[PDB]
Amino acid sequence: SEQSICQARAAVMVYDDANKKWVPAGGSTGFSRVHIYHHTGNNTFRVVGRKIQDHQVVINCAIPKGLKYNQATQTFHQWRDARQVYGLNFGSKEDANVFASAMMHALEVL
Ligand SMILES: CC[C@@H]1C=C[C@H]2CCN(C(=O)[C@@H]3CC[C@H]4C=C[C@]5(CCCN5C(=O)[C@H](Cc5ccccc5Cl)NC(C)=O)C(=O)N43)[C@@H]2C(=O)N1CC(=O)OC
Repeated sequence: SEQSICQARAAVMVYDDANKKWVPAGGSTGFSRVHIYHHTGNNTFRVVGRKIQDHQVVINCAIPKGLKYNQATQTFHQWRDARQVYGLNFGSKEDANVFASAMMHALEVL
């Protein structure tokens, strides 16, 4: 049972450490609709994004308590897990604000 707490437009990127380059998540350049989903049973939150064109899930990652969410610019935000670096290149500042708000809220209530 998952409730969407936000939707934002972004091109989801992951960092290729070996080549020191951002690459499109899922291998597919383009914009996705990126949700934060809240599972109320255990108060968990995940980032789940699907490409606008073909619906591919290109990101599905946990939001752990204590995450450092970096707002590098008004339209490019990023964070890390133990394996990967993620970046969201938002379609607008408004989308970056919506998503950052929801993320920051999740991080306050975890
Ligand atoms: C895809 C378009 C994109 C858009 C905008 C700009 C904004 C700046 N920018 C970057 O990639 C910035 C520039 C410096 C470089 C250096 C390192 C990187 C990459 C790896 C992670 N990182 C960290 O700075 C992390 C952050 C972090 C801090 C705290 C907590 C979590 C995290 Cl993740 N610092 C650690 C220590 O992990 C990084 O983001 N970098 C983006 C960018 O140029 N482009 C264009 C492009 O790539 O065209 C070729």
